[PDB]
Amino acid sequence: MSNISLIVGLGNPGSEYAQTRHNAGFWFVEQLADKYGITLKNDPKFHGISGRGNIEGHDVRLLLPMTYMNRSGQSVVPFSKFYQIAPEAILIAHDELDMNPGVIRLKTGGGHGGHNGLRDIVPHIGPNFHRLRIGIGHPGSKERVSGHVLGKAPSNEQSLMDGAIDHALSKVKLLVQGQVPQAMNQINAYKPA
Repeated sequence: MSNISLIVGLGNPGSEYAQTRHNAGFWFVEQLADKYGITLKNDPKFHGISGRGNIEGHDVRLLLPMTYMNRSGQSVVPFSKFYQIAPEAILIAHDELDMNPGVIRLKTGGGHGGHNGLRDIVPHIGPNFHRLRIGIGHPGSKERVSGHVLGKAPSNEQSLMDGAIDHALSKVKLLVQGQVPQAMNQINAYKPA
């Protein structure tokens, strides 16, 4: 198994989106960046904010597309292509409507599952990258999906998601060191408090 060398977090730009569920992927990556002291800088060339540094003895790049969510591939695709990073060395963190807050899963391969950021990336790099699916809950009806993902979660749900994000954070070491099956067991085993 490939070491993970590029971690992407999906979301929308601007302070009006910063706290919305749709930016779960940004939360995980911003928090990872600061855990390891990796600086995220504007990288207009690749339509995003990005950084690079040592995480647990491996050199990792971190990317947040600034394209808006549905256009995320306009940053992820040229960036991974420019640094010749294979999909199998990519982890993409993203909000997951199909799992509750406090649930988190590592998945390798498969399609976008309706996620409009992943929809914009699978076509161009293929599906064989890893995903950190951060459960955000489903509001109970298709009509309310949009106001849900584009909405700020209440405190209780936010704690659960943060709890799940902290757990995955503690597993990145396995991920960057190539132990994906171990990481998968250990991330996927998470249940809150």
